[PDB]
Amino acid sequence: WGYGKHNGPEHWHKDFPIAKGERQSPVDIDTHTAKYDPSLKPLSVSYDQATSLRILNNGHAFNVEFDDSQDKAVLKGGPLDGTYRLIQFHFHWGSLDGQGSEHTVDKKKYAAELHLVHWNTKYGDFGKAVQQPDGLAVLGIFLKVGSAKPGLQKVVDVLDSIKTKGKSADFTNFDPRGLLPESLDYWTYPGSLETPPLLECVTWIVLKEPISVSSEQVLKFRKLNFNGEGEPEELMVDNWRPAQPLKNRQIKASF
Ligand SMILES: [Zn+2]
Repeated sequence: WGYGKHNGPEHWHKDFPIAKGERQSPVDIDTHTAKYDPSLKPLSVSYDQATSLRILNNGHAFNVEFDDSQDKAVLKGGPLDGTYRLIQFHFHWGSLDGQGSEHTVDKKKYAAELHLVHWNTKYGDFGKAVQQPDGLAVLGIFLKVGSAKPGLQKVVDVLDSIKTKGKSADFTNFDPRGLLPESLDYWTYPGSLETPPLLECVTWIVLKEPISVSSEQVLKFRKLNFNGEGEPEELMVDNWRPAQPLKNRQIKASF
């Protein structure tokens, strides 16, 4: 599976039949249809004690990994029940500034999209969590092109070392707090993993407020390779999945 003509999202259902399931992600967030839900509590992000370990190129994106052996970086509150630990964060971006985001707002597409992956500690590990309806919590953040993002530069400066599939680099002391918008206003709905195996185990939390990154920041992303070292170069671009059918589900707003 990949993001090309022959192995793109339109092909994933052949190996992962859930691809045409009832709670697939991403989706288009229709802001006039979204329901303001007064019973929605504020989001609770505790990342001051976060421990990053490494960054890797898995062939479809780059993952910044965190030590999830203790409740060091967690998300709670909002529409969530219990504590969710931060495991990794990654992005989805386009070939141009005009596309890249997975989720869309009133059909508007952003340059990229930041996903912070968290798992429900009631289930013991990530592996067990992907087997549950409430096993994951993904915090989605939109990126627009404008001014540079100080907090993202450390990520950008190490991409050169993990250019090809399989590469990894020690990456400690990185604070995720540098990637959050000022407002924590969000939209929430029940969905799924955006990549195979596309398990319908996610509680999506998409922030209203996007973060801005400079054109040169985003440019560095576009220089990665899908392919492994010593293979024809396939730039890592357009690694985003098209919006899926809402199918009855309801998107609620904390605002
Ligand atoms: Zn993602």
